[PDB]
Formats: sequence, structure tokens, C-alpha cells
Amino acid sequence: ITDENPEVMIPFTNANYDSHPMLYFSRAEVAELQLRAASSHEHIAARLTEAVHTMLSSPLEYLPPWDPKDYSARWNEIFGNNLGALAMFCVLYPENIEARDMAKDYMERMAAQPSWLVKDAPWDEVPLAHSLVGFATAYDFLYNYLSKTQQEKFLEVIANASGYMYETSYRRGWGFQYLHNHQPTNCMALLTGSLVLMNQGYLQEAYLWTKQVLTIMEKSLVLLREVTDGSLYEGVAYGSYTTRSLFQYMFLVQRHFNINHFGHPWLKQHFAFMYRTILPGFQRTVAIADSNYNWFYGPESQLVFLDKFVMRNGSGNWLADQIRRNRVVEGPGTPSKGQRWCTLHTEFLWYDGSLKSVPPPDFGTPTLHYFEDWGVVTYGSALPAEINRSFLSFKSGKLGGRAIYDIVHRNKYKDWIKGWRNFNAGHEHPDQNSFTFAPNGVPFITEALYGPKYTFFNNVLMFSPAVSKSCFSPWVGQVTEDCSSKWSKYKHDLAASCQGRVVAAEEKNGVVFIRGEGVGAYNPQLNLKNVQRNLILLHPQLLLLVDQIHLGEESPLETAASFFHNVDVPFEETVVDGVHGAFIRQRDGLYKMYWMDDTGYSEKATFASVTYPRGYPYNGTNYVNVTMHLRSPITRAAYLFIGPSIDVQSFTVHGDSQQLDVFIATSKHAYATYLWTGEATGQSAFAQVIADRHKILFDRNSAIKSSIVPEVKDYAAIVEQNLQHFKPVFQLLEKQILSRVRN
Ligand SMILES: *[C@@H]1O[C@H](CO)[C@@H](O[C@@H]2O[C@H](CO)[C@@H](O[C@@H]3O[C@H](CO[C@H]4O[C@H](CO)[C@@H](O)[C@H](O)[C@@H]4O)[C@@H](O)[C@H](O[C@H]4O[C@H](CO)[C@@H](O)[C@H](O)[C@@H]4O)[C@@H]3O)[C@H](O)[C@H]2NC(C)=O)[C@H](O)[C@H]1NC(C)=O
Ligand SMILES: *[C@@H]1O[C@H](CO)[C@@H](O[C@@H]2O[C@H](CO)[C@@H](O)[C@H](O)[C@H]2NC(C)=O)[C@H](O)[C@H]1NC(C)=O
Ligand SMILES: *[C@@H]1O[C@H](CO)[C@@H](O)[C@H](O)[C@H]1NC(C)=O
Ligand SMILES: *[C@@H]1O[C@H](CO)[C@@H](O)[C@H](O)[C@H]1NC(C)=O
Ligand SMILES: [Mn+2]
Repeated sequence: ITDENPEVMIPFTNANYDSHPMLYFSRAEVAELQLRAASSHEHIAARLTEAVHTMLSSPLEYLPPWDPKDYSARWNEIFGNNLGALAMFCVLYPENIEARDMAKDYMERMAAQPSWLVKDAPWDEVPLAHSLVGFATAYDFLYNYLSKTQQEKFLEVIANASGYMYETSYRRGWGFQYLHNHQPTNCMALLTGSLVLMNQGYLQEAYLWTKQVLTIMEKSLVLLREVTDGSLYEGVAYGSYTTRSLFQYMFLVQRHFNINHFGHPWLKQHFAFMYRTILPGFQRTVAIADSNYNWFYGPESQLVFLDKFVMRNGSGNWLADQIRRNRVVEGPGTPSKGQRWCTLHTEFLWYDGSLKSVPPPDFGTPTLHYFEDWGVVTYGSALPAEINRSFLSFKSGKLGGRAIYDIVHRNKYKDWIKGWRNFNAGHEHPDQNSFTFAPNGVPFITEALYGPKYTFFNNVLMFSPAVSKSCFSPWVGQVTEDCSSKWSKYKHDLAASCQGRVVAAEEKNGVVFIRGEGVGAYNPQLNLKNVQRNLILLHPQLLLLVDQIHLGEESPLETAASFFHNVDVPFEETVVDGVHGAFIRQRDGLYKMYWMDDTGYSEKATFASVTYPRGYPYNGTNYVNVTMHLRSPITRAAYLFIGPSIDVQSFTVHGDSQQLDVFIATSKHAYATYLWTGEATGQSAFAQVIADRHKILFDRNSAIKSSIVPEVKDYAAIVEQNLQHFKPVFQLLEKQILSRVRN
């Protein structure tokens, strides 16, 4: 009935006034930490050692500027992020005087700052969060090496920054936008400063701050119980941002207040979110929504956390090892200078070496996984990068994920939630019915990364004679589209109901079939009835896609445009026997696509290489823009994606009122695929594939049923009970302090 696991290996330690360190470990545990660094955590200690040796080799490049105009001129999370790694190094290797002196210098440069806000982001506290949590961690880690002056002066800096963060929690979106990455980030910085002040006897301020952090976070964790698939609606990259602070919260609040969250249902599914979103080769992730090529923070820290405290079977350590060993050193996917060392110290503290690295049993078997809250299907994740080991992904779901969408729309948690005002979906993309395809582990159709929220920056459709007048000429896309130059009045109403849906998803005898429905992402006034997308993976190097657009009889649409992206390589035109197509050149050969509507006509595509506006952190993207005339009421188009190993020799498509047939002959096999117009819940199948001699039926079994998840019972009481846990800790500290004044 509860989200507690009493067996978790985090002892509730009772507080001791003016004892340091205390945050993550005590002084008596340092000796074991040093033993670990030399014996069983050597591979993590070595990452810390190389980070610090890098800083020591160029100290003036890495030290925060004394000059406040230089300190605050740029996004400056690198200061606090790198300080955490440096401070942990000084704990493990106290005999390195040069590193301890650099850490003192580093902290002095930060403590001299009049402000930890970035110059032209006055209303954004995240840079203050990074500086504060790193500074306060270093303060705790290094307390006994500091002078008395530094011990006092640095404490005042922590109190000032923490007090400012507390005051802004009542005046900013992050104080009430639950499960948005800003909220655990800013909360954790406040809690860390609060624990440092609590330990030093400043109980009046630390009580207010602690009570405020727990109230916000405990509410979000109750809401998080409804996310049944372990995912986060902001994607893998921003999700790693969230979990960096969420996992710190769960650890610290248990160690210091005995608030136990380690039986949480979302937490025990979360491994799937990092195991099933990783592409062949363990370097990249599916990169849905605002994302880089993989993760923002960690994820080795979060993975060893899951193994020590949740799974206790060695597959978290195993996945962390795969990612650690395959990380890119230069070029796309390289972790940024600002984020790359941020979680090294918690990875060191949370790694349990007694759980030997053991892969999940299905490792090496291409597996289909459906995230029923996120609305994302993936296939072939976490494979070795090999010929015929392919990745496939598809997204069609509810804005915010099912839990957030349903909470808002059925008015759940009335005491806490008053609509979308309590959630923040600004990092999502107009991307429903999008897909990606990485045959042989070579990215072919990819996501375009962090960028402007334009529909055509995702692998989806736009439609041609818009009723409204937006940007994008007469083209209209999905209802979450934003020109970010003008937001329409009351269009938020239709954006607030954006919704795709995965209708079917099954793997059967090496063939994958996925159907999605995208009507719910487009304005109802275009009288679209069905925006249907069908994926059929006939072979690891042969993917067939069929779109079916059913127009209502009123609708004014005349044309559709489908977009297909590759973020790293531009597309080149091609045509064979009147079949238009595109290809990209990769080192292992050419990857090709060909298309035609079901009358046999294929139009030549338009090609574009786009940068991104100044302020986004990645170059841009390249896409094909395939247009098709909307034939009659029902229109259907087939696209075919080929890896270099396969030689397609016929590609014919013929259909009628109820059926469409796609025939594909290669030099080694023949493939037929039959799809039917209408829905198939109850009276016939979705698709039938005839490979060489095998008959493959995708019937009502592959259908995906929808569920409401029930409101957590007694949700207000859950939060209230947990808020009682920290009061006796404050009371005991007070008694210890009074005990000492008397003596
Ligand atoms: C460490 O702990 C993590 C976290 O729980 C595990 O992660 C899971 O890994 C598996 C794949 O290895 C994921 O897939 C699921 O596996 C289940 C199998 O579990 C074991 O027990 C069954 C018997 O109950 C054995 O037959 C099997 O060999 C396994 O040893 C399946 O039951 C799941 O679904 C199956 O049934 C459904 C319904 O019929 C089908 O649709 C599926 O196709 C499948 O047949 C599923 O396959 C699982 O999702 C992972 N969980 C999470 C949360 O990520 C690690 O595997 C574990 N590592 C080690 C070393 O044990
Ligand atoms: C995708 O390609 C289509 C066709 O080339 C583009 O549509 C044309 O855009 C121009 C300029 O915006 C208009 O003058 C034409 O009238 C459009 N044609 C039709 C049939 O509507 C479209 O702009 C492209 N979209 C993107 C995002 O690249
Ligand atoms: C903290 O803020 C107060 C003003 O509220 C200021 O007087 C004091 O000097 C500040 N201390 C530090 C170390 O920044
Ligand atoms: C594009 O990305 C490359 C790295 O792959 C980088 O070197 C280059 O500077 C980027 N383009 C621009 C205009 O900065
Ligand atoms: Mn996208």
C-alpha cells in the first residue's frame, strides 16, 4: 500500500551537531571509501582522477573568474558541477596538497560572487542551483580542511544562496510545476544547503527550507506513482536531468529523515527507460523531445543507484559499464564540458561492487518494448552494433504522458492540481506518429535534436491549405506547433488536448508491425478522420511504412508533406524507373529510401539542410520533404527503407476501397504486405505479411488496450505523514546543542 522498501541499504543515521562530513557519508566511513578507490571502485576513482588531473593541468581555464562580470556572463553550471568532482577527489586523496589548495581557491572564487544568477537570465534559478549544490557539497566534503574563516564565510554564502532559492520557490513556476526538471533541480540545491545549515545549528531557517522542499517533492512523487512504465515525458536526456536530483532526494531524505521511497512503483520500472531507449552500440539514445544525442547527466550514476538500491542484480552496473566503455571522445555525442563530470562523485558513492556486472537475460535478442505512459515503442535497443542488428522507434501518445494528461483532463488530485498550470510540457515536440530507424546500428532516419518546436523538424506530416494563418505559409502541422513569435489566443485549448495513440505493436517471427493514429494531434477543423501510420519491418535492413489519410467529406485539404530527418548527414536525390527516392552515404555503404502513392506515382522530393537559431546547442538538421496529392477521400502512400546489404528489384503497390497491397522483391526474398482500410478491433486483422513462404498475421492480438490508472488513495495524507518525519530530527539537534551550552 506504501512506496517504502524497509530493506534498502541506506541506514537512517541520527544527526550529530557540527559533525563533518555528513551529507552522503560520515567521517568514519572515509577510510572505507579510500579502500574502495584502490580496489573495487578503481574504475570510477580513475575517472575522478583524470578529471582533476585535467583541471590541475590548466587551472586558470577551469577556475571560476573572480570578476563577477566574467563569472556571470555565460551559462555557468560548469563551476558547481566540476567542484563536486574535485571535492570528492580531495576526500579520497587527501595527501594531494595541490588539489586541496585548488579546491580552496575554487570555493573562494565562487564565494566572492555577488550573485550566482546568469546575467541575462534573472528569473532562472537553475544556475544558482548548480553553484549551490556543488558549493555546499564541497563545504561538507572538505569542512575539516578549511580555515575557521572559510568555515564561517562559506556558511554565510550557502545561507544566502539557499535563502534566495527558498524565496523564489513561492514566486516561480518550478515551485508548482510537478515533475518538470527544474523542480527537483532547484529543490535539491535548497535541501543540500538546508542540511549543511541544519547540521551547524541553524535550525530556524533550515526548518522552513526543509519543510518547503519536502512538501513540493513529496507531492510530485505521489503523482509519479501513476507513471507506470518508468518513463519521463520530457525524454531520456531531460529525464536524466530530473533523476540526477530525484535520486539525490530519495537517498538524502532517507539517510537524514528516514523518509523511504525505495518501494516506489515508478522507480522499479525505471531501468526499462534507460535499457530500452539506447541505440545499438551504447552511444546514443532515441533522442525524442528536446534532447542531445544521449543523456544530459550520467547516466552511470543513476544506473548504479538503481542496482544498489532497487534491482540488486548487477544489470545496472552492467549497463553503466557498457555506456562508460563506449562513450564518444570527440564529435557528435561527446558529453559537454559543463556536464561531463557532474555525477562522478555520486556514481562513486552509489556503486555496489558486490553486484558483479550481469546483463539482462534477453541481452542480444532484439526486443519490442512499449512505454504505455510515454506512448513510445522501441525495438532492438541495447544491441551490439552489428550488421542486421537494427533499432526502430515509434512515438504516438498523450501530451505529458498518459498520467499527466489524464490527471489534468479528469481533474484528479483536486487539492493540488488546477489544470495544465501545474505541469510544463514545453520541451515536448510536435512529433506524434514520428519514428526513427537505425538499420545495422547506422542512424538512417533520426530525430532532430534540441530545436525550435516546428512540426517539420520531426518525422511527421503537415497539411497544405490551412484554415488559419500561421507561419509555415499555407502549411499547418500539429497543434503544439509554436512559432515562438506569437502565441494564438485560446489555441492553448487545442494544444492542451494534443494526443497520438499507438494502436498496435507486435513482433512476430522477426517481423515488427506498429500502427499509430495521429488525428488527435491536428486541429479538428481540418475535418481529418484518420492520420494513420503503419510500420512493417520485413527484415532488419528493410522497413516499409504506409501512411493512410482519411479525409472527411467537408475538409479542404489538398496535399500532405512528410518529413524524414538525418541530423548528421544530408540526403541525396535518386530515381530508378520513375520511382523517386533519397539516400545518405555512410562509411559502410549507401542507405536508400523510395516512395510512391498507391496509384504508382512518386513525386520528386525537396531537400533541405537547416541550421538552428542562435541559442540552441546543436548545429541543425537535414531532411527530405516528400509531398503527395491527397487522392479522393482516402489517400495512402508507401515508403521503403533499404540498408546497403539488400538489392530491391521490384516495388509495386496496388489497392482499392478496402485493401492495399505492397509487393517487394529482392535478390534473395519476396515480400507481400496487405493492409486494410478501417479499424481492426473486433472483426478482422491489421496486416498480413507474406515473407518468402511464411504467412505472418497481425490480428486483434497485437492491439493495445488503454487504461485509466486510479488516483492514489489518501494522497494528501501520504504527504502529511512524510512531512512529520523530519521534525524529530530537528528536535534532537536542538537538544544536543542545548546539552552543550549547559556544559
Ligand atoms: C535485473 O532487474 C531488472 C529490473 O527488474 C531486470 O530488467 C528486466 O529485464 C527483462 C529482460 O531480461 C525485461 O523483460 C521482461 O522479462 C520478463 C522475464 O523475467 C524472468 O522470469 C521469467 C519467468 O517469469 C523467465 O521466463 C525469464 O527467462 C526471466 O528470467 C518477462 O516476463 C517480461 O514479459 C514477458 O511476458 C510478456 C507477457 O506474456 C510478453 O509480452 C513479453 O514478450 C515476455 O515474454 C519481459 O520480457 C523486463 O522488462 C526488465 N524490467 C525492467 C523494469 O526493465 C533485469 O533483467 C534483471 N537482470 C538480471 C541479471 O536478472
Ligand atoms: C515542403 O515542400 C513543399 C513543396 O515544395 C513546400 O510547399 C510549397 O512552399 C512554397 C513556399 O512556402 C509555396 O509557395 C508553395 O505553394 C508550396 N507548395 C504547395 C503544394 O503547397 C513546403 O513549403 C515545404 N516545407 C518545408 C517545411 O520545407
Ligand atoms: C548575505 O546577504 C546579506 C544581505 O541579505 C549581506 O549583508 C551579506 O554580506 C551576504 N553575505 C555573503 C557572504 O554574501
Ligand atoms: C557543426 O558541428 C561540428 C562538430 O561536428 C562543429 O565543429 C562545427 O563548429 C559546427 N558548426 C558550426 C557552424 O559551429
Ligand atoms: Mn523531435
